[PDB]
Amino acid sequence: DPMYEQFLQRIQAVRTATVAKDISADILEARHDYFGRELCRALDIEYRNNVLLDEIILDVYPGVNLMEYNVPHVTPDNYIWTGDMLLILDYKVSVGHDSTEVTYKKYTTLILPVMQEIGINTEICIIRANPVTNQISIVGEQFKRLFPTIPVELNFARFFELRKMLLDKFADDEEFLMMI
Ligand SMILES: [Mn+2]
Ligand SMILES: [Mn+2]
Repeated sequence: DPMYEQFLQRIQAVRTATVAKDISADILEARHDYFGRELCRALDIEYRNNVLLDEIILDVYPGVNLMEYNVPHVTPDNYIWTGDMLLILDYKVSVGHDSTEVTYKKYTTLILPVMQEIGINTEICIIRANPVTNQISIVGEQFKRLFPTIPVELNFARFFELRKMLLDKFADDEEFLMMI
C-alpha cells in the first residue's frame, strides 16, 4: 500500500524531534482513517471522514430555513440517514473507552440540541476498534439494531511496526519524549 511506503520513507529520512513527533501523530490518524474505510466497506455505507454539521443538515433536510438556527461548528466523521433517523457516526481506534466517552458527551451536548429545534430525530453513534484485539464496541442503540453483525477484517499490525520503528530511532531523545 502506498500509505505504508510513505510512512516508511518519512521514518527513514527523519532527523529532528519536531518532524518525528508529527510522523507519530500522522500514523495514529491514519490508523483511525484506515479503520473508518474498512468499517464503511463492511457496512455498505458511503465513506466520509469529517463532515460539517451544516452540510449534514442540508443533505438530509435541504428545505430547512437554516439561517434561523445556530449550528455549532463540529465535524463528526460520517452519518447515516435512514429516511426517518439521523445517525451521527464517529470512528475510534483505542484500547480504552475514555476517548469514546469524551466524544460521546461532546456530540450529545453540541449536536442534539440544534437537531431537536430543527426537528430531525438524531442519535450519536460511536464505533471503536481495539487495535490489538480487533474487537468492535458500539454505542448507539439504533445503530446496533440496524447492524447486528459487522463483517470487518482488520489488521493494524503495520501501524504498530511503523510507530515502533520511529520510537526506536529516538529511543534516547529527551525533547522528543517530551511530546511522547
Ligand atoms: Mn474525525
Ligand atoms: Mn473519529
